[PDB]
Amino acid sequence: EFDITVVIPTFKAEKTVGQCLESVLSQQGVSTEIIVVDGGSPDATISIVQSFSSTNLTIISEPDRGIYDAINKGVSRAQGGMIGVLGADDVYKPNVLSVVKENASRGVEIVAGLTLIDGQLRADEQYRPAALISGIPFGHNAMFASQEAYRKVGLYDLAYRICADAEWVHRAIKSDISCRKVEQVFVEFTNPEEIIAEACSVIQRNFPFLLKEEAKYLLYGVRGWGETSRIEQILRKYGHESVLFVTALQEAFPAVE
Ligand SMILES: CCCCCCCCO[C@@H]1O[C@@H](C)[C@@H](O)[C@@H](O[C@H]2O[C@H](C)[C@H](O)[C@H](O[C@@H]3O[C@H](CO)[C@@H](O)[C@H](O)[C@H]3O)[C@@H]2OC(C)=O)[C@@H]1O
Ligand SMILES: Nc1nc2c(ncn2[C@@H]2O[C@H](COP(=O)(O)O)[C@@H](O)[C@H]2O)c(=O)[nH]1
Repeated sequence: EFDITVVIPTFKAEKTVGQCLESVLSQQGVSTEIIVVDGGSPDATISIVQSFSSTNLTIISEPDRGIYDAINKGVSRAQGGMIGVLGADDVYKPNVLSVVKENASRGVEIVAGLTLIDGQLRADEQYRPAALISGIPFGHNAMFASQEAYRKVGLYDLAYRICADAEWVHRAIKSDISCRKVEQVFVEFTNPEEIIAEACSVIQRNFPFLLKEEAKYLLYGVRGWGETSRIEQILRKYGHESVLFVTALQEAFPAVE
């Protein structure tokens, strides 16, 4: 089979899809499959992709219901041991795929790296229960997940048009999926009210006893956006509900007990 499958959802990505594909095809030391899931682009996207005429490239081009619908189609079609998702405006750095393969050959089901955004490292968090009161702990495009991880966790939830990837990683955490974080840049490259609303909803899916405002308080508090003096009240209010919730808060807020 293939060591790696890269799923690349595209729509009107003619400006950058070529650089994206070049960053994948240059990866040495792995057998790689590429699945481009195009949403019906009217521009030169499909032409550019097909200029990469190869058998390890599959092109799907049909209307879909958004980015995560396309991602789900690509993940379902992947035949690589480890599956990555790369956007058409993103690029993998040199040697990332061999690093992924190296770390996966030891049994780990998820390998994630760092993300460079506008010349800055994404402010990642640990893959652990504390992530469940926050967003996605690493950049989604820096994440590689095995076939077994996807089989166990499932596909992305189309109800979350923005933060389905966070919701997926939280399900991974709750399913005890093993993760290895690599301290190397793997990848370089919407209303804010909407992003926050989805992020709070995802957290409520972990802890459904939470009111929306309590999920927002925890998210802002872990992210360093808001105060944390109420954390002990939330813990006393809900600590009886779930040890996983207690673990998340005491990992995220070590000063509290
Ligand atoms: C109301 C005042 C409190 C402070 C507000 C936030 C400060 C500025 O933050 C920026 O705007 C908000 C809306 C977010 O867009 C921030 O992005 C981070 O927080 C998000 C919740 C999200 O976790 C995001 O990571 C990306 O998430 C998407 C969807 O899950 C994912 O596809 C990408 O791969 C992730 O990079 C950001 O998280 C971090 C640690 O950067 C934004 O910074
Ligand atoms: N297949 C598909 N891809 C999309 C859709 N919307 C955005 N994309 C692609 O998903 C990635 C995210 O880019 P964004 O538009 O979120 O900045 C890019 O590769 C973009 O071309 C869509 O509706 N369908």
